[PDB]
Amino acid sequence: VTKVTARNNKITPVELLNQKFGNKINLGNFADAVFTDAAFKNVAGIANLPMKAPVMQVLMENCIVSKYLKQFVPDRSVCFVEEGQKFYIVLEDGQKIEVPEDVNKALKATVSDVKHWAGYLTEDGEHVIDLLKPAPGPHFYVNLLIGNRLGFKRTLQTTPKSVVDRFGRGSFRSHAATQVLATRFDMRQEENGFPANRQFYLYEDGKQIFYSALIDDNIVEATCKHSCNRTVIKYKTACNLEITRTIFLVPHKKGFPLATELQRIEIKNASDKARNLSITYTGMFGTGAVHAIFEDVTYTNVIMQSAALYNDKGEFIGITPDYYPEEFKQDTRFVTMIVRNGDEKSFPQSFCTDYNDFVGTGTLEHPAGGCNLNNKLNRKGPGFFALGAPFTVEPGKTVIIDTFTGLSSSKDNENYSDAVMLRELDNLLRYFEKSESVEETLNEIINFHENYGKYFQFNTGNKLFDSGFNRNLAFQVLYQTFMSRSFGQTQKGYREIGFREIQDLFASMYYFINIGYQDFVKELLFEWTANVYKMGYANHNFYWVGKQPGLYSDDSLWLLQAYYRYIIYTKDTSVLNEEVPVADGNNEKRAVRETLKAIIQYSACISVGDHGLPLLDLADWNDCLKIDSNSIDGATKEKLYYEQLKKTNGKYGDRFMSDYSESVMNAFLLKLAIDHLAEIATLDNDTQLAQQMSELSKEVTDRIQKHAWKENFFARVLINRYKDGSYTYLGAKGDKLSADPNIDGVYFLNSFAWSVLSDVATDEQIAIMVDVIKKHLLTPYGLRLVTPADLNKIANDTATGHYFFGDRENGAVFKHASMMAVAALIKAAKKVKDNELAKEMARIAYFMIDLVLPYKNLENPFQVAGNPRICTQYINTDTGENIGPLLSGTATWLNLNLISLAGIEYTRDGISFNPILREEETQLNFTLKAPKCSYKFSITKPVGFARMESSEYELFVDGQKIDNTVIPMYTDEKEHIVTLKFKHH
Amino acid sequence: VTKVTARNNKITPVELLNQKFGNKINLGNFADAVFTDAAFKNVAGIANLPMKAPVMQVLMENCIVSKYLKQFVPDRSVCFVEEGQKFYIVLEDGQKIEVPEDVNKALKATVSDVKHWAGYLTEDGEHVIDLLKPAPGPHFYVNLLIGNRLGFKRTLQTTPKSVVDRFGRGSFRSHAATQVLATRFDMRQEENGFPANRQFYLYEDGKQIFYSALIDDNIVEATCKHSCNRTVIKYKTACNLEITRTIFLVPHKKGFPLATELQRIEIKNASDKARNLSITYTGMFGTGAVHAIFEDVTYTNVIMQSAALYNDKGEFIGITPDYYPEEFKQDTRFVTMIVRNGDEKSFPQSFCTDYNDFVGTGTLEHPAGGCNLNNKLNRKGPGFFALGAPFTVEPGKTVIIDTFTGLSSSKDNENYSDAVMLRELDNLLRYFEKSESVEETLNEIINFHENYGKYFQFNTGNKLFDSGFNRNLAFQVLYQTFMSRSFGQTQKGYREIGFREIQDLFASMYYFINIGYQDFVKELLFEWTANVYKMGYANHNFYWVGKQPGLYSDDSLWLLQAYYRYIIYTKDTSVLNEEVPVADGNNEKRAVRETLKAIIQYSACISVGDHGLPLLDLADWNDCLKIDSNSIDGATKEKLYYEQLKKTNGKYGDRFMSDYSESVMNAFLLKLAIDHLAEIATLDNDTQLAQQMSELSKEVTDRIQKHAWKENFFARVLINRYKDGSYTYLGAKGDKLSADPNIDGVYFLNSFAWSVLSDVATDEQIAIMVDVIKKHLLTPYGLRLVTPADLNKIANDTATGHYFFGDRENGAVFKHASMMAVAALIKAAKKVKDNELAKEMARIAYFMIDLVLPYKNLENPFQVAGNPRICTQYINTDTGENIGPLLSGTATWLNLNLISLAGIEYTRDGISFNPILREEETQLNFTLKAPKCSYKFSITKPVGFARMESSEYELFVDGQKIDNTVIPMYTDEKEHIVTLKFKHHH
Ligand SMILES: [Cl-]
Ligand SMILES: [Cl-]
Ligand SMILES: [Cl-]
Ligand SMILES: [Cl-]
Repeated sequence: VTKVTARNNKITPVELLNQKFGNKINLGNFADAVFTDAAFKNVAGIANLPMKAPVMQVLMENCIVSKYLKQFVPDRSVCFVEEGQKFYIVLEDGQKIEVPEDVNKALKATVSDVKHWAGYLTEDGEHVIDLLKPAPGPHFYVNLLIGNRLGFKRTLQTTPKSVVDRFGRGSFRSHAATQVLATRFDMRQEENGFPANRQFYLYEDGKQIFYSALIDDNIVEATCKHSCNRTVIKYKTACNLEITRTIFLVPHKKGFPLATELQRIEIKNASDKARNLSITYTGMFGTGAVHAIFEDVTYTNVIMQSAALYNDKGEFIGITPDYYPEEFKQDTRFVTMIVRNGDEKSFPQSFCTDYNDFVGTGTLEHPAGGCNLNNKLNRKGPGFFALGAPFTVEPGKTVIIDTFTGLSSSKDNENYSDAVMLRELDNLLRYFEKSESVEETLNEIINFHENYGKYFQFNTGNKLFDSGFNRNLAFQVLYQTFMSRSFGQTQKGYREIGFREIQDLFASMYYFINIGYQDFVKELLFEWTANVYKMGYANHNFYWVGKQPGLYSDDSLWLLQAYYRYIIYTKDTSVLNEEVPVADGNNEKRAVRETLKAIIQYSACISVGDHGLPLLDLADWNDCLKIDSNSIDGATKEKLYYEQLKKTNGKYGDRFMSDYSESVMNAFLLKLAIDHLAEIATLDNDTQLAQQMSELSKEVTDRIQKHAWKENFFARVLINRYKDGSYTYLGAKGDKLSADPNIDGVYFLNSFAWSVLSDVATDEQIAIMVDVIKKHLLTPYGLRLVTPADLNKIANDTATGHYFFGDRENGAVFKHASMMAVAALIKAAKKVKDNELAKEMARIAYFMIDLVLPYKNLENPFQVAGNPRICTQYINTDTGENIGPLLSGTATWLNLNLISLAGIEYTRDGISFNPILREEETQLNFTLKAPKCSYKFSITKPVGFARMESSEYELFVDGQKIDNTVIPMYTDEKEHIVTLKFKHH
Repeated sequence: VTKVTARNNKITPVELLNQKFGNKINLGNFADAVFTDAAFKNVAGIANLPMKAPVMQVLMENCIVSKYLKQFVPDRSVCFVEEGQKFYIVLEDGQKIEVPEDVNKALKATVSDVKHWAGYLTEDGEHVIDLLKPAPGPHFYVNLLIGNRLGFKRTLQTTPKSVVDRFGRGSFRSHAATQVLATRFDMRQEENGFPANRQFYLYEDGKQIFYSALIDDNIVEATCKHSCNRTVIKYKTACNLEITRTIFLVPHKKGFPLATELQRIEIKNASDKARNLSITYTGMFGTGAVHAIFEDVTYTNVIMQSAALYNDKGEFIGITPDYYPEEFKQDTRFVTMIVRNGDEKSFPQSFCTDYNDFVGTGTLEHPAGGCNLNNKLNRKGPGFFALGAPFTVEPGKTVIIDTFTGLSSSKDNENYSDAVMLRELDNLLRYFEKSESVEETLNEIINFHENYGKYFQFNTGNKLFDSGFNRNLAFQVLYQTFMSRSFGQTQKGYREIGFREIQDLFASMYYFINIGYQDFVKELLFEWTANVYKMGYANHNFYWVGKQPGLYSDDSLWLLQAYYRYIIYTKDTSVLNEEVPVADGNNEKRAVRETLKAIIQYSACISVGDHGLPLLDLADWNDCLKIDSNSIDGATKEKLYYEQLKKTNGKYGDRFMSDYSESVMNAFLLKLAIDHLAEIATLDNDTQLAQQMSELSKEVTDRIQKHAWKENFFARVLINRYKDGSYTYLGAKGDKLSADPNIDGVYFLNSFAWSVLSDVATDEQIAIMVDVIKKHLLTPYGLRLVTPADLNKIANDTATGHYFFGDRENGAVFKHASMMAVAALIKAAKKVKDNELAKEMARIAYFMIDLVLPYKNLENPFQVAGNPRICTQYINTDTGENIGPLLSGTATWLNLNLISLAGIEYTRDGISFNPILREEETQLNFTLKAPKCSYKFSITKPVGFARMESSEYELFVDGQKIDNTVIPMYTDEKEHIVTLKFKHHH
């Protein structure tokens, strides 16, 4: 027997359709096709579609069309062609046959609005999704909801988060990986949570008429609306019922439970007769013993039971899971329902807590015992629940059903017990007693996010771009500030906060400072600073406490960038005097200034190699550069360094002798950190530190230029353990480590990116590196991280590849690294003397940006997939598809790059204004917010590339012409108009 | 707000029904009820049921009955009563109302055959299950299938196993935890595998008419039949189609894939017109990156793609998942289908490797794109597959569809690659080319399992008991021998073979030796012996290599029992001269005799405490006895012992000085091991070793009697770290560690069990311990492992418990320990001088056995649950429910106890015959096999307790009266008749 893989099947159905029917009928620009048999010999297809879409998949789903096609498809190839609003089927012999009337109607209905099969974005950037259409990808129809713990304790560690799909499916978490609603770990990326979560059934006379997660013949229209931090789903039934589901997380208030999700269900009777209905709201609680799910499911079942909840009047209101083991009694979950007939209030009348009893002989979509619940409290788990309530809807009236699903934790209370949960639940239910309270809370959420996004507002003509930046990107930046990489559609494991993830704060910081939350930014800075050891290295991860001390060599250097941004923007140098605990513990404290100095010393004097550059250690920002198999962490290095000092009679600050490899990216980060510290010291009137840092910066730049530049590129790694000279560096021409015979040497994008960002590379080096990037690192789908490399030569135990070509490490386009490179290109284009080179870099930067903007994913959704409102991780260079997860560094650097392209850069003297517009653009207007003032920026130019470095321009501030391009930060609480006009040449 | 837990809700619906209707109508012996509202104030129920069953749930599932009940509930309580073949509804005010005709008909239909709602057992012990009825428990409707790797390499590590439920759902594994069909790790115990596994749809004219996992209005009848190593499911449709699915694992043959599961689907047209139908067979391949499922699902999806398979003629035959990473490339999976119209052969015409496309806008039960597959090969995972084929069934004819789902592995081939899988698949498909080949293979499986269980055959009048022992228990013992505790309905993680699990071989050994596989038993013995270190300790776990050296103090001592059983039965002492590798590695080998001597020395001279008994170390057979928080494993103790010997100028064999605790269970195991080694040496003509072992046994018995007996019981552990005397022992009266104020001291069942089994306890001590057991350790649901204990005075970090009362460690009845105690009781009842004491112990033993026999679970299925063909782990002492998993030590010791109660015991001189029958029994007939002969045993007695120790009896062998009760092992290939008649008293 023989085997044929998916990738080895060269001929696609569309190619075969083009071959068979290309020269006989007009196939248009896009068409769809499907093989009619397992031999891949004949195809059935449809021609002239507005865009690529799985039209044949939907057509085969139709009984009439399938029946009609069955008389040709098995043996003959057919194609559908529309002429004069009339459909014909074309065979391989040229026969054109008019299809019957019913087939014609079915085809006309199907091909209608094909361009909207993936939904569309409103003027506010909200995604409107049809529930009956195929999904471009597992992440396309996903929305992320977050809580609000601002003004409370451990904001990062206690903010609730949730993921909601087009049908309301997903999971809900409270802190770390604590599950309120069960998460599903299965084979499919689409299944994030237990299927029963957030779903409900409506019964009329004991017979099911509605299920919230099934679109049947009784539903005439069903749509979902994904917006910022809330989801709305609307159904219309053939029996004239209007159903509206609104799902959102409750912002925290004093006395509330730690996590609470609210779903409001509005049932409106659009008929002229009163209807007596019943609602059954189902769900599944998440288990406390997550590990046991994979080890002992019986253990998870037998350690918990169900309990009923009653109010002060003795009426059943909800269910909770009760755990025996003490470790699982520190969190208490709850679900409650309330029914409002305008002003009358009623509570659920029945409940079920057994999945087997609920489903019975039916299925989850058609449960056999879904209407009449047995009211039996299960003695075991899992925490499945269903609450049933009857009600009556008068003609033209509406009934509301509010469901609160939440969790109380000991992480926010002392002497925690179930009594605490009961008290917090009582407070929550008292707060949401009136019907209008829910609407007020929703409006509060909406207004909070609208106001948060007002730090920077684009006002161009492109409504989609304006909405995507002003609302969607700002919300994603806030989300990645609170969570880092912990939760998502396919991010379901337990993850701690990585030290370098402070990169997120690079952007969100500004927003937070402009809604009066500067103290929150300071607290985040101090929390990160608390994870730096006395020597200078930092913990790699931390949620409640740090771990993995000094495992990676780059972690500590991002803190300098964060502090520089904060201090430059706010001018608040007092943070340097704050006493923060050191990661070593023992109740020792150190000033922030000393911690920054220690970081610089560790990365510049102690942990350095033979060439004076920082050591690679286990790895750096790039986790695949595991060159040294005998690497050591921070603590081992510290003890060995002290032993060396004692033995050699050295002094603290001397180099730690070894033959380990050196990282050039770390060298660039160190140079940038030293420059930032020099600027901070200058702002702090510390002249001695400023001049010392300036001299150290010059020394480090000289070392990098002398040892890292290799006549074609900046090397990525310097190798020191091969005395014979077989291998000495990696990441430039002549390194002898290229796995591609057509490429002489390996090239890393980060090399060029952070050589430009650190301000080490010169103009000639920038030009050479840009040429190399265009030659090798630039692909039709963007800038790839690195060219193929054969690391087995220098690291024998490097293992082999894990991914097909184009996926992740096998030549994919990582959007985070590409965005960093785009930042470097933007920075270079502002100051490079050569105008042609600047124009080329600007073109490359805009080309790369166009591949990352989420909204543009809706241009060809069924080819690029991704998500039209949330940034994804990487692009598959084999197919061009955008692949999750939804949380990554793409959003932060995209926001920074878009703001910098507008010309905004914060320096010691104010805003350094230097916009770089698109060639086709002729106008750019935006509004900027600042503590104590605001700006209205307008830029005008003719068609073509224009920049302040090599173009004639006029700049006015408040109507007064000015010469210097640095606009001061005003403090008069007024709005200042800035106008730039590029003269036509 | 306030909360009420399930256990705090004291009043049950049935109690309230009795209160409200008890004195007004006859409720019979059993009834069912449900609360009508969340306040638990009113009930609706039905009276006079044959047995407890969830009748009200089924009634609520009925639209007519629910509509009728809505007119009274939830405001008023109602009860259904059947008088004069007509149904009435009774209210709390005495009103009796005759229900309408439709309601009466529905109630009559539902109340019928309530006594068979959980199925029934055939005369062959096969479970017949109705697919429309509720499940007593998550394990009740489960069947386990195993392969056959006998005569091949690494039988334990390479035998395939599978679990099949009443609907055919489950998973399928090849070796270790390698998944052929996807396993599901979710919140529910019922979901063992992916829902689509082993399922198919039938379409007619493009419209779905049948789904194998859904019972709808088109299904008239649907039943499943669980038998030994095969499952059969039958459906009848309203359109006159008869569907039958037969699922079983293929026994291995040369050139076959390592794992292969075969499902045969027969479609018979019972109408008078030809039907043009289409079949779509679906499934999900298991992923190679199991950890990535919880870590990174995207990684799991992106590292694999789909590939199509074609035969020599170029015709599509199936799908396979193709992996890029090298680690997930040593195993290659496949699924293939073939359609037979009697003699004409055809292959699937379409396929769909994509769950989203298959389901479309519908569901898995009603897929939207299930009829017309898109024939698209997915570039990503997961390995979902559907194969579609059309066919035509003529009137009165049958169409067969054979599906082979399997896996080839590098564990059985050198230079493995995907080409090896193609070659093995070609061999398999060539073998199963004719239609009758599948039937021949099924008959071969059936005959093999029928012949395997002929070592011991009961021939009593109770057909259920005879089938449960002769067929079901034998198969379970074989299954546990091949898979110790690795796979099951709820045993879904990765587990290795524990050393203790050698206990399984205690039973299955005999069967194997009587089926021609003595060499297999020897290979298993040597494989276990290879995990014993030179010092004497053993690895705790091992699948391909051992791990955790000497982590537990009892592991090495079971090997002596295994060797004793084997050598005594076969008299093959040559195994003692075999050279086996030592667990230390370095290519060092040792003779078996020396390994046994080293085990004895380690447990008797080196690893001992202040009292001279074996050290507890981290723990012993009981994993909850973590008394010492500074325990060390075998290697640490070995290096410390060597440095101590060097420092103190000692010699090898001296005690390892320490203040660690001692285990009395280990002491009993050591005494039994020493006695066994003495007997082996005597059989081997090694007089010096026999004398040395006899003296050592006497000395160890003296130590145990002097330091372990505490005037009321045998202590469980001895404490040596408290010099002030605050605590010195645990497991007897006055130990000061009892957590129950009404019980003075803690008592362990294993203490008595292994004091009797090791032959250390005396008659007076046995009587005292039996009294204590009756006082404290005997409950209405059996013998509990241990009375409540504190264990916090001596171990500060002991935790606070994880289970509600009656579950596992919080007072449950563990069937394995109870069976060991029953073995001790049986052994004592045969030899104690006091006849009343023997009668009491026999009564207790039979009472405990009646709670463990799987078939009796069908007497009150909806209250005890369990499984009517497979033994479970423990009984919940709060409710009496039997709880899984299905694999445990219960089956082995139940088999041993049943055989011993029949009077069979193998000694040096032959069979020691000493039956112990039930008091009510008057006849016991059975047949026994020996490697060179066979016996027919018949025992007759009057009503009442009778034993050879205290009753007058006549024993005839081959018609000749004999005096000595030891029947020799004949070697003349004849059948010998043994008759034992107990004389009527007086
Ligand atoms: Cl995600
Ligand atoms: Cl890199
Ligand atoms: Cl199991
Ligand atoms: Cl024990």
